[PDB]
Amino acid sequence: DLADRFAELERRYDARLGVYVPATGTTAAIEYRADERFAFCSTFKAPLVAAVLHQNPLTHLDKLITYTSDDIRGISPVAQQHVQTGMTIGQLCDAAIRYSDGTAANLLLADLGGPGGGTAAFTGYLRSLGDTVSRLDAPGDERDTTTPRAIALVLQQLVLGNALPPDKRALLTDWMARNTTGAKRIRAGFPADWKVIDKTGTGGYGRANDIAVVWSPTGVPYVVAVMSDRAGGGYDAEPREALLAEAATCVAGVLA
Repeated sequence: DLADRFAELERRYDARLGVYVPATGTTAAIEYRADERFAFCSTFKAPLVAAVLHQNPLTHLDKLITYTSDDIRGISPVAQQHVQTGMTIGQLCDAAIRYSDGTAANLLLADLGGPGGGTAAFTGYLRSLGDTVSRLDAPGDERDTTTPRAIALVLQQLVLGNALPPDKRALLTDWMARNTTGAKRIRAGFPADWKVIDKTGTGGYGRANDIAVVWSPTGVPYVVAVMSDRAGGGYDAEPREALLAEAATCVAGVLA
């Protein structure tokens, strides 16, 4: 009957929706198109930060990166302000997550190094976490795609599991906790007394994603990955944040 609710959302919003909530001691898994591929959009920036954290000592965060106008990618709300001054790796991580800053992500990819401007490094990092599905590359094409299951299991490991040592884990978690882009997505579907940390993605073809870790009022954590597109409507199909909020509401109803 929950499957029917998500299918109803697909009909109303004229969209493809993907959900995955890993099973825990207290709840069953929630899965809907959990093994179909969706575009990462900017959701890749959360594991990107994890990769950079994982492969470097903590002192690396203090490395100043200088860059030019030619390195600017997308809106870059933070990096647009620091062409003259540069930004530390830690500032870039912050901006990449909290503002989905595209220049920051570009530079963190470069910091990983390797072929494809760091995309091979990124993908290889995911492989190390047991994700054999996702890929980041240099509408239906498989480039730059993940699955709701794949990304949710990655996020679980990063935030709640032991993929990262405690100090690095806490940095990633805090940046996600202070995200500025996610108020109308998973956050909007969960009651106020639930804690939410998250990272968004948005694109053409009506693409809208949100990956989150939520905590019940009792302090019990769950991982929620919601992904959507409207590729049938072409490049100019509007992304629907409300779809993600309503999917999130269904999830919150199960977890309550």
